Amino acid sequence: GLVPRGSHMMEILRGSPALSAFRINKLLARFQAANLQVHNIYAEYVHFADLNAPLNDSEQAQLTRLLQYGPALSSHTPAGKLLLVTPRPGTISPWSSKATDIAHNCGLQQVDRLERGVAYYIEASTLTAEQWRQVAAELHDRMMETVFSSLTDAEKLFIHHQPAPVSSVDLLGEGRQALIDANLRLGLALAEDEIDYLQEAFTKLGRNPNDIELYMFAQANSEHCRHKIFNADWIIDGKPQPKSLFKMIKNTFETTPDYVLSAYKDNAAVMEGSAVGRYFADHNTGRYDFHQEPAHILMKVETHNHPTAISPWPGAATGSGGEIRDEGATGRGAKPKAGLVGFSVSNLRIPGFEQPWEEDFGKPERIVTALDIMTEGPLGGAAFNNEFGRPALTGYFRTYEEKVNSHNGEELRGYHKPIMLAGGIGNIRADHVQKGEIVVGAKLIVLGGPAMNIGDFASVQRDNPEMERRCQEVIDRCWQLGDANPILFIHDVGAGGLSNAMPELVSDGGRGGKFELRDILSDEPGMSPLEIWCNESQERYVLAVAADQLPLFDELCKRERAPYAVIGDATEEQHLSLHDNHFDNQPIDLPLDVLLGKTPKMTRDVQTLKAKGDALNRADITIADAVKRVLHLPTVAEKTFLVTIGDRTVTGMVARDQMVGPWQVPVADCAVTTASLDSYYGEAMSIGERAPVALLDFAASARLAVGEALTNIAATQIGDIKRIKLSANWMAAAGHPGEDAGLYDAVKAVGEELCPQLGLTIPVGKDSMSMKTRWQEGNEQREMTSPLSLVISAFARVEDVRHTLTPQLSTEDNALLLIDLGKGHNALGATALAQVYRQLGDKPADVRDVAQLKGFYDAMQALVAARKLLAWHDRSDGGLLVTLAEMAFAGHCGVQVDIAALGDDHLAALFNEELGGVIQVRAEDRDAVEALLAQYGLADCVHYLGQALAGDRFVITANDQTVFSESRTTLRVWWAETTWQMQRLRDNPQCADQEHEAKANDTDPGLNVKLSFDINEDIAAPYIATGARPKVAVLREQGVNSHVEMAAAFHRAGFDAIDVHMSDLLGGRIGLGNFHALVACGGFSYGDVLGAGEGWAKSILFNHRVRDEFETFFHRPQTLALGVCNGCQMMSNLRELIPGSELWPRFVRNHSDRFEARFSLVEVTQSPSLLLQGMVGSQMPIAVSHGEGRVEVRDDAHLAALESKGLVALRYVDNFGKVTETYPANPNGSPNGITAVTTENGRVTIMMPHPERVFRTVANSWHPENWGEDSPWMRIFRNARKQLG
Ligand SMILES: Nc1ncnc2c1ncn2[C@@H]1O[C@H](COP(=O)(O)OP(=O)(O)NP(=O)(O)O)[C@@H](O)[C@H]1O
Ligand SMILES: Nc1ncnc2c1ncn2[C@@H]1O[C@H](COP(=O)(O)OP(=O)(O)O)[C@@H](O)[C@H]1O
Ligand SMILES: [Mg+2]
Ligand SMILES: [Mg+2]
Ligand SMILES: [Mg+2]
Repeated sequence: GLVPRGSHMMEILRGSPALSAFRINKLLARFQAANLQVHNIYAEYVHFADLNAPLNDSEQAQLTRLLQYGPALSSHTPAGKLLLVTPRPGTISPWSSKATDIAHNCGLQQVDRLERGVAYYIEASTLTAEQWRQVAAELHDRMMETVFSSLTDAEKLFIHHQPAPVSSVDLLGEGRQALIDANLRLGLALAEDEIDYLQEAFTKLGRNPNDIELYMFAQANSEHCRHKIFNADWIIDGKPQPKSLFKMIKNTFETTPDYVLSAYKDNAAVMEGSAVGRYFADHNTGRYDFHQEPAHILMKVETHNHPTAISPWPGAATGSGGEIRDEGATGRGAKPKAGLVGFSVSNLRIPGFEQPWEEDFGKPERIVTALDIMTEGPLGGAAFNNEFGRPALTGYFRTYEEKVNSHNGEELRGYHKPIMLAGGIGNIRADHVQKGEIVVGAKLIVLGGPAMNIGDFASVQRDNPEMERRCQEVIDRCWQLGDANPILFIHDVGAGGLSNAMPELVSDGGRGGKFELRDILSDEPGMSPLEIWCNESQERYVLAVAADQLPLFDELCKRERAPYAVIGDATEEQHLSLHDNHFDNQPIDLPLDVLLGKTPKMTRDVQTLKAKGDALNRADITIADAVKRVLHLPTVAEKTFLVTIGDRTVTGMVARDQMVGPWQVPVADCAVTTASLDSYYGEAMSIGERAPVALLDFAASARLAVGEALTNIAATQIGDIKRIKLSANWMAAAGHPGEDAGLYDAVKAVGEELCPQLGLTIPVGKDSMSMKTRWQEGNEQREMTSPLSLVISAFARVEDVRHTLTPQLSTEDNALLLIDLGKGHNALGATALAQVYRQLGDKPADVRDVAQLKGFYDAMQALVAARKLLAWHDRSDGGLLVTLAEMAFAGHCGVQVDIAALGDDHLAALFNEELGGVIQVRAEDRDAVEALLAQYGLADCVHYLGQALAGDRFVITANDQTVFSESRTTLRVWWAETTWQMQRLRDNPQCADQEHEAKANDTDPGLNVKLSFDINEDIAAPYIATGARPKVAVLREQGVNSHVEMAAAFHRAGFDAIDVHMSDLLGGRIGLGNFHALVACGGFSYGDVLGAGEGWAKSILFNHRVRDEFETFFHRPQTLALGVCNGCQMMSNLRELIPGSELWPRFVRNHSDRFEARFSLVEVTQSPSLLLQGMVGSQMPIAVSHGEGRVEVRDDAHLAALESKGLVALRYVDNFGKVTETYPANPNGSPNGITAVTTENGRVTIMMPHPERVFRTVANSWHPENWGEDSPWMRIFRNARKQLG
């Protein structure tokens, strides 16, 4: 590769086989389905290096090297037709950006840009050009990639472009017509009253508006950016209204201002946290230390809906991503702590798993199917959360698509335009909650990555998390500076891009701002001022720093490799200006208010509509078929396929994840994180949502939302109900018949009543008002319309993280006491039973007693505190039957209950979705727990069901009449089928199957322990007592996300953790010659591009000074090096620097071809490892979270030798005890369960699971009842102390 390409040279570098066997097999499988006679097919990755200069031999080889990664699969000689798949031209992909990073960090400056593509070699050769476009169509994403017929054809990808000039709308010379033409041309979606405004304003000035100015205006004054509906004057049925929607939401903050530090004036809301030890690396000493101070909790939840319907992955990625910017940009700087995903789609209709209630209603040719969204969507947001470094600990997933007779007659009600929810929490320093003032002359910086044109087709987003991580560390570095925090005011970049972000900043500071277009970083020179000021690129932040703090900010950013650029100054005169240094002119100039200009307030004059709706027909319904159907509804069925694709262990403060009990059943009601690594205080996240009800009663749906949120979060020690702060996210189809009035009534219901009545606040929200899709099916039009979808996300301050409860039942003497808040209304309308039978029902569940709901909370709070309960699980989708079934799955046992005291309607008793739940109290405690519940007038609601027994019998009785009797393992399996099925079409079929097939063996003993040592014996204490703290280099490369907890572990082990960034070595600041203990940390170094750990390791291996530095470290006679996750792969590529590491394997893509976030069970095997000393023979579970941890040997003899030399320290074992290679007891698929090896002298030990994330007992998903503060994994670190003398 060296063919003529502009002022550059493009080089073609052949790579490794792309599609991993089973995929190719599925490819041809799908080819036959379209009558395409495709015999064989071979995918091969091919790299393209755009060079500005030349590479000498040594450099030419160093490049070919960086480009050898992935699984060592067998190579095929090209045969048949070639079909190259590259990203669409005029687009730079995340792979490219991250991959190109690596090149530069390796001294290859000649490498201008690296881009990758897949080269398909197909053998069918008997198809018409027609049949070929089809073959092509099956090989790329029409929304992101494009096919080429020649490898050389990829030159079009690196075509340089000239900066396009700014154009101007001729108002003065053409009249108002010009505003009309430009309105359609540029598609500004401007209303009459607004074109009027612009018309006048520009005549007052006396010059033509510049397309850029006009577009910026369009953005700043759009329904989304101004939230016009939510601030309109209302008129319901001829009677005008008093408050708007927002004012009614604002009501909850006027009535319950308690614990709120910031609300309705930032990117998020902030409430009071607790007095914990904030751990971070000191700025001067470069040493992690605990800072005993208040750590406050901020919360936010956003909705990236439409862009998700177009291109799912980008949709969800930039969903979590946007929310994370808000969090980070909250106040004067904060740190995201955890997060919650959420989805709402139409019927899946999984091929060969077509459910009884599913009926194809067609869909717009221009969007993607519900199943597609549910395959690519989850992977996108998960991709971002994982790369970035925040655990996704709770959420929801709902499907609904039915031809239901609702409020506007009979229509199609679903989610063809999906709800893509992404929100979470964070911790903010006390003295930072408030934005500082922007002093005149403040440097207006843009912290983030180079812009590209992103905001038809322009709904296809881009995601580069590793860029946001870098930015996050820069935020961090800043708030960590205590009072020296340079960020006077930070804000996030989102819609409208900078053309809204920057003005918005200077305005929230009562300033103006003169900017310079050519100072802004951009990866596409060809852009126009409009395109550079209004492009909605990702991973960007805006902030203002005092001029004399610029040196510090620069040095901080550089060290983190997070780019930034000063683009303007703060002016005293309210006035925005954009100077172009290339076209020597000024694209923007106008008084600030001219933009923030207003016309009439919206006024919606609507009418009410209440669905008549007929009572549920019971012809096909039978208790038995009901149970079988419900357990098959996506909204109810096990969600393993959304839980495990996203990390739930990072930060090492995950006290309560989705997985519950020894059997890891994903039935956790809320998520609980510890506020610090040295405390038992924390935060709690729950999610309330019941959108179908809105198709029968708008107020009910809204109320039930707050209800479930509460019932889901109740089994957590919080105290005063006023500690819970709600975020209301409103999804609706404004304009659709009656939905409008229904919205107002529902908002009134929670805003002006339910919430204020309980003591609940709503400091954060967001609103989507177009949840309906219109398209052409036949010669007639079809419309899919969403119900009033309110999604309440609850956030609270946990008092004692140790007292949280889960659904895991106990076999000891017990009582299953039902707390029916429905007061026996047992409604069946708008339920899972109804949906599953293609109906809407008669009357839906509703919050019956406002006082009892709080009574329920106070009651539960009392018990949680007193430790009277053994288990908890609220009632929602699928009612009591599903709540009891799950508790039986979670506890892997049986239930013997009786539902006679619940009424004759046994169907309604088991499937009523009324508020409430089931508590499992010890037997000897029944009376007292019943008496307490009585004190809160709840005595009328409580009913005794029965007990939980050891077994497989799930029996529900009614006196002496067996209402339903089945095997708990049979149900446990049906419920899982939905997730089993998704995994099949997404992950490796073999794995999806093995995981599902193992759920069938009732003899699964679940996670169980064995301890070769005393996990409570602190063999470090003697050294800690001398006060001498050995220094340990806690190594991190750009992209790493663990480190903080890793330091906290060595720290507890008596060490003195130091923050050492790779830049710290390459820049010369720090030297390894001073450390005796090194540690490569986990994360997504360079986003894993060019291979996980690869770019990180090769960045060392290439630079001679740093190379030497490291080798001289391992060779020294007194060192110790550790390498958890990511940092395990990094070191494994430094075999050439580490003594005693010849037999070491290479870590590659997991067999399942999917990231695995699991709590897997390992066995400590014999090995030289000094880090694992005295733990040999032990068996405890560990935090497994990686997508490239599979061991790979050259051949049998290699593994044969590796085993034989005994370099294996950790192996996976099934819950029985034997070493297994079966999924997912052995997640990655490593031979003989290997996930850790060592050196011959045991001084260096690399592994894959995270011993750091679980050094605290409370951070283990499940763990034996009697464990202390420390977990068995703490030992590793204490070993490093001892060992180091
Ligand atoms: N309908 C609403 N109900 C409650 N709070 C709201 C609502 N709309 C907005 N807010 C809050 O008021 C503030 C600003 O609205 P906003 O349009 O959300 O900018 P943003 O969320 O900070 N950043 P971005 O998502 O990039 O536009 C935020 O703190 C919101 O959480
Ligand atoms: N989209 C999602 N992403 C991650 N976890 C999810 C998602 N949807 C549901 N979950 C998790 O699945 C579990 C069960 O979901 P669900 O039955 O809706 O819970 P609940 O009954 O509490 O409403 C919970 O632990 C929840 O956090
Ligand atoms: Mg739910
Ligand atoms: Mg629940
Ligand atoms: Mg549920």
